[PDB]
Amino acid sequence: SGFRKMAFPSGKVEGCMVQVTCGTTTLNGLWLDDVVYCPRHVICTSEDMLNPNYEDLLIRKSNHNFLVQAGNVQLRVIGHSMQNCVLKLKVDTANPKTPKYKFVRIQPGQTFSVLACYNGSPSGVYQCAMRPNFTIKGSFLNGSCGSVGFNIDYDCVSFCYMHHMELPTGVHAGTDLEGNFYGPFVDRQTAQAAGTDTTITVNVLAWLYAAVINGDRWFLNRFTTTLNDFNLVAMKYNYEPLTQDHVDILGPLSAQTGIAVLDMCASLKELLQNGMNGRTILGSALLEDEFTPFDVVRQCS
Amino acid sequence: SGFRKMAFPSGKVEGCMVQVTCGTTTLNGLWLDDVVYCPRHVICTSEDMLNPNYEDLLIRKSNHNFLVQAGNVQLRVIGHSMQNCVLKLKVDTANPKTPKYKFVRIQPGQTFSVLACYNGSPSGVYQCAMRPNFTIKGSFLNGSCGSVGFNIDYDCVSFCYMHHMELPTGVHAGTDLEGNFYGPFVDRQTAQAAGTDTTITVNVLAWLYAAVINGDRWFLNRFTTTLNDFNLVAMKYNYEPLTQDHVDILGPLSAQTGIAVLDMCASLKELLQNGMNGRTILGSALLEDEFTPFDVVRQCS
Ligand code: NA
Ligand code: NA
Repeated sequence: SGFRKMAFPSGKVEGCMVQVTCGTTTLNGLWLDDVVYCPRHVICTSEDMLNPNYEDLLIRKSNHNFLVQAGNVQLRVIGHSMQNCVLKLKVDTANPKTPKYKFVRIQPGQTFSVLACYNGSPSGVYQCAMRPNFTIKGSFLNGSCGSVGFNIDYDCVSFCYMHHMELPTGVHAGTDLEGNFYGPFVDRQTAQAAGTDTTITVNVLAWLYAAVINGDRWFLNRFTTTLNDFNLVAMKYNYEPLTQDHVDILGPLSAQTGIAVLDMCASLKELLQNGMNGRTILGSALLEDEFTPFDVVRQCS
Repeated sequence: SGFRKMAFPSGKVEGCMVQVTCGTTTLNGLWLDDVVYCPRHVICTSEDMLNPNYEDLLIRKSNHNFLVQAGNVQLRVIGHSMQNCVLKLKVDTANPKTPKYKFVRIQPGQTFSVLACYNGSPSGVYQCAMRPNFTIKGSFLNGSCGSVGFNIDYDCVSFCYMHHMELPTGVHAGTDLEGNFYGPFVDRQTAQAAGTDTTITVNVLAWLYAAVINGDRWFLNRFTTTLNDFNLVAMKYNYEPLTQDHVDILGPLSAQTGIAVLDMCASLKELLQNGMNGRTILGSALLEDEFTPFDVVRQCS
C-alpha cells in the first residue's frame, strides 16, 4: 500500500536522447531508428522569436549545419525535413538502443511521464496530466526544449509529447511527435490564451477509489446521487461532466471496493460542497486529478 | 519554472535489477559487478515469519538453491553469505550494465528515488524522504521486497535503501546496502513501533524558497524572528529544531531570493499559526517537507 505519483522507469527513453545544435541554439532530440526528432525552434535565433518564418529559416540550413551528438558520439545527418513544428533529421546510423515504440496523440485527461532533459542529458522524471485545456503543469528550465513525455506498456514506449514552450503564465505547451501542438498554441514568443481549464472528474473519482483501497475512508458517506444531479455540482465547481463512458471506465474500481460509482460521486459532491475540513486524503489536502483509473489499478495492483 | 516531485532517471538502476528465488519465495535483487544483493527474506517461508531463525534457515541452503535471473538470462551462483539483513550472492558473470556506484547510509531528512520492482522487473519511479523516525512513506505491493532507493550525481549511483517491509501502519521500513535497518526495525512480521515523527523544517524552508523563485509569494510577510523564538513554535507544531547548520545549508537560496533565513522562518511561523487560509503553495494545500535544499537548487537551476 501507499499511493504516490509514480513515473514510468525512464531507461528506455534515456537511451534515445541526443543533443541537437543548429547555429547557436542547442536543445534536445529523440533518436529512434535512423531519425532524430526535435523542435523546429532549433533553427531560430533571438531577434526572430516574435514570429519566426520557419520555412525561410530552414532554407538557409543544410544537413551539415545540424550537429547531433549522442553522448560524445557525433551522428552524421544525411537528410532534414520539417513536419508541422518538428524537424526530422535523418542520420546514417540506427540508434542501437531504440526501444519498441509508437507515436500517439493523447487525449486531455490522460497522464504520461516526462523525462526532463538539458543538453541531451536526462535530469529527472515525473508524472503529469494533459489538462483539459491542453497545457501541462510541468517543471522545465531553459534548455528543456525537446524533452519528451511517454507511457510504457510491456516494453513498448508510446511517445506522446515533445516539449516546446512555457507560456507567460508559467504552464507548458508542446506537440505530438508529428509536430502538431496540443491546444491552440503556436511556436512563437507571444502571450497566448489557454482558455478555461476544468478539473478531470473521472480522475478525481479514480483517486478516491485509491484512497478507499488504502483505508482513507473518512469521506465516504450515507448518500447517493444521480448523474444529472452530480453534473449540476460538477458545473458549479468547474469539473468535467461525468458521462456513462466514465462510469464504465470506473467499473473495475467500483467492483473491487463494492462502492457504486454514483455513491462515490455523492462523496465527491459532499467534498466539493463542504471542503476537506482541514483533513487529508492520501497525503493531500486538495482533490487530486492526475491519476487516471488505469493508473490507480496499476499502482493498487 | 514549475515545481514537481522529480525522481532521478532510473536507467542506470533498471539494468541492475534481477529476480532471486529460493524455494517458493521470489523477490528483487541488485546485480553489481559479480555480486547480487537481496533481502535475506528470500530464505523464509510463511509459517516462520513471526521470528525466523535466519542462520538456521541459511544453513539448509546451498549455492544451487538460489535462482537468479536477469531478464531471461540465468546467472550461476558460486557463493553466498549473509551480512546483517541482506544476502550477497556471488555469481560467475559481472553485470555488463553495472554503473559507477557507491553504497551510502543516508541521514533522516534526505531524499532519494525508489525504483519499485516486481519479479525483477521495474514498474515505476518516485521520490521520497527518509522520515525523522527512519520510515519511508512509499508505494509498495506484495513482491516489492528488494526494490532499491538511490541518488545519482554525474553518472555515479549512490544506493542508499533496499526495501523490506510494510509495518502494520502502512509505512515502509528497509535497510542500507550492508543490510542494516534504518530505524529500530527487525525483519519479522510483528507490530513494531516507529515512534514519533517530526516535520523536516529545513526542507519546508527550502520549499518556501522554491515557491518564491516560482512567484508564489503570498505568504511572505513584514515580520522576522529569532532562532530561539522560531524553535518554540517548531516544538509546538512537531517540527525539527532549526540549527545554524540548517541556516548555512539554506544560504544559497537566501542569497538568490534576497530573503534572509530568519525572515523566511517568520513566514513559516505565520503559516504554522494561521494555516493556509484555503490557499495553495506550488500546487499544495499542505506544507511540503520532501524537498531538500539541494533538491530545490537542482530543479530551480
Ligand atoms: Na486523480
Ligand atoms: Na520540502
